[PDB]
Amino acid sequence: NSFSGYLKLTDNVYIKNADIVEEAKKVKPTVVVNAANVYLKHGGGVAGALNKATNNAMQVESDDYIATNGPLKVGGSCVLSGHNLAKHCLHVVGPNVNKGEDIQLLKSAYENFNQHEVLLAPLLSAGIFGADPIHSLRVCVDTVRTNVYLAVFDKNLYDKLVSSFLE
Ligand SMILES: CC(C)[C@H](Nc1ncnc(N)c1Cl)c1ccc2c(c1)S(=O)(=O)CCC2
Repeated sequence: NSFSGYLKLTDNVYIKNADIVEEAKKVKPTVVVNAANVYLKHGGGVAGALNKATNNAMQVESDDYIATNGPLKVGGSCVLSGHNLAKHCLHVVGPNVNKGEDIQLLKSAYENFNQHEVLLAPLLSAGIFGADPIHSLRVCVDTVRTNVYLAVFDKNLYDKLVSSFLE
């Protein structure tokens, strides 16, 4: 958990302009969070980047989990191996508002982070999931009580999030 160069926003929420994959390699965190979908198909974006960094081992393990347990619910999670990136990967499904899922489930999604003391995570439901990223940060700050290190891979978005939170 050797996180470096983060800006502390609250007593338990930190943020950095960084690729979550690059952070996982440098930090070797106990838990890395994946911004998953309910069938754990890691086809692009954050999930695709994390899966590619495990040389597809995450996707094979995920298919085996789904075969035995069925899909997740929106707002839910599962703990699987972290492979070479972390001890564990916490796969969390935030709502995809571009597909009509309820934005209120973003609170349920962040609540899954409270079962782990320290996490490296992405900004849930941002990007192509369509949630307002400033709203996602506010729900993270209001809901997560354990120590969360957010990696946002876009300097422009990083700067807007820090400005909107320090207002
Ligand atoms: C807002 C983006 C800059 C951010 N991207 C990243 N943030 C950190 N490490 C990365 N490798 C990337 Cl790709 C982001 C955060 C959340 C989500 C996505 C994108 S998505 O479009 O893959 C859909 C699922 C939710």
